[PDB]
Amino acid sequence: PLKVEKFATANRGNGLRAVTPLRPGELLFRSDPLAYTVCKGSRGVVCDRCLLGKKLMRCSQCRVAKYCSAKCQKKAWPDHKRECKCLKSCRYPPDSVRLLGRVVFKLMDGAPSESEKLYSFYDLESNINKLTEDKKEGLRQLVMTFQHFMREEIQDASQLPPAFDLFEAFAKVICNSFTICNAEMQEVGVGLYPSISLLNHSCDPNCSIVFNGPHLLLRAVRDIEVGEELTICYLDMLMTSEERRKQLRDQYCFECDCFRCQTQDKDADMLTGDEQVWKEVQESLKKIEELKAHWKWEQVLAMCQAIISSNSERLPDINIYQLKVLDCAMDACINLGLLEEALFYGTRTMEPYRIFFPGSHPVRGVQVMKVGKLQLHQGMFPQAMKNLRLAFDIMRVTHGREHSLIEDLILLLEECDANIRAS
Ligand SMILES: NCc1ccc(S(=O)(=O)N2CCC(NC(=O)c3cc(C4CC4)on3)CC2)cc1
Ligand SMILES: C[S@@+](CC[C@H](N)C(=O)[O-])C[C@H]1O[C@@H](n2cnc3c(N)ncnc32)[C@H](O)[C@@H]1O
Ligand SMILES: [Mg+2]
Ligand SMILES: [Mg+2]
Ligand SMILES: [Zn+2]
Ligand SMILES: [Zn+2]
Ligand SMILES: [Zn+2]
Repeated sequence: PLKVEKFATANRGNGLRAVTPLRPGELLFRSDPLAYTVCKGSRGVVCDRCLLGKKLMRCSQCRVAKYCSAKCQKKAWPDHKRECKCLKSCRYPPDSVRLLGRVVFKLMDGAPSESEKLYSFYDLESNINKLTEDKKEGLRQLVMTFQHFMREEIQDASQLPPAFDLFEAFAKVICNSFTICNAEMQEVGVGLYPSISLLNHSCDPNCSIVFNGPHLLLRAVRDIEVGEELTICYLDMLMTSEERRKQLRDQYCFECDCFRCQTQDKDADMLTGDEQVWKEVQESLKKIEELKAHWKWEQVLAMCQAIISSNSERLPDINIYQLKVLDCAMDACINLGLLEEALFYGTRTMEPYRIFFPGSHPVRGVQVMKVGKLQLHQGMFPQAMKNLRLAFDIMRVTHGREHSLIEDLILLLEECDANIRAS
């Protein structure tokens, strides 16, 4: 019996609303993707199928798809078989083109997907009548890129779903793509989850999604009344209202009416410090984030240290650009085994994260868990326990028992508690 239902909103198209009262942490829907792929930077770093990092085995035919195990390579074959001949034949396509290829193959060759239970690819919003000419030109180039990439497998409309229009399909992709994140909150893939696509956006949402490999869990993060619309935040929380406005216009074709956008909620705190410094850090973050997307941790760390410990002027840790640098440095340190330095950066992020991730947000839950884990392994048992319990309080809501990371957290809590009891 579903706790959610599709409905027609007054001014935001279709949406999802609660059928029953919902409490924080309640699992509302779970879904595998209709189609998904690894993102360009994680290609060859994580398994194409399960999206875990490993030391990967490549598909011998295309040598593009890479896998953690024979199980994953073999299980991925039915959904990889047709794209394999295309990847071989061609130059690597934009993620959206690889994704749409997988959409087409799934719709043509696969049984009806549970991911389409509430809403299908065919139903998705295209926003075509809101696209500006520059966006239409970009979509036309994507169409032509798809036609080139897919030519070994799709030569005519007979090989697309009935009356499938590639321009419209890419228009849907742009406003319906989910960024799949691994357990550590590294972006690793992109997917379409058409039932989940019913959720409209809020900058202060009542639900949240989290990924466990390709699998998506939708949970309430506030109390929700019968009939109330369910929302998620499509965006990183570490964004000003101007940045949100740009992304919601450019990618989603809407103007956000939430209270936060009307009042520039938190913008001024997010932009504290000297503007010339944070403008330079924001510019450096383009390169830092590009390096991070490719798992280049040593280079990430070097760039971050040059900011965090700059000889030149510095930023407060609440400035969002400084905060993003701290977080990249922490993750680089964790992945590099520099656990004392990781804890220094991670600890600094804790109060800004408390402010910018109000309520229960999976990114804060994960960050607090990382900090608690670092403290636990440094023997700081009471401090680790407070953070691990805080992470559990958040992650019971945002992740829940169905997400494997919660089991890892429970292990840390038991280890930490055992230490405290032996002290
Ligand atoms: N610095 C890395 C980072 C990792 C994780 C997050 S997150 O967990 O907060 N989060 C991921 C999911 C994303 N949302 C989507 O991709 C998305 C797409 C849509 C609908 C289909 C348009 O709804 N959510 C919104 C940000 C933020 C930054
Ligand atoms: C993932 S879909 C959400 C479901 C969509 N309303 C539909 O009818 O299919 C994203 C699109 O929904 C609309 N949208 C989402 N959140 C909105 C909001 N807060 N205000 C207005 N439109 C919104 C925009 O058209 C956006 O591109
Ligand atoms: Mg429509
Ligand atoms: Mg419309
Ligand atoms: Zn795998
Ligand atoms: Zn292959
Ligand atoms: Zn808003």
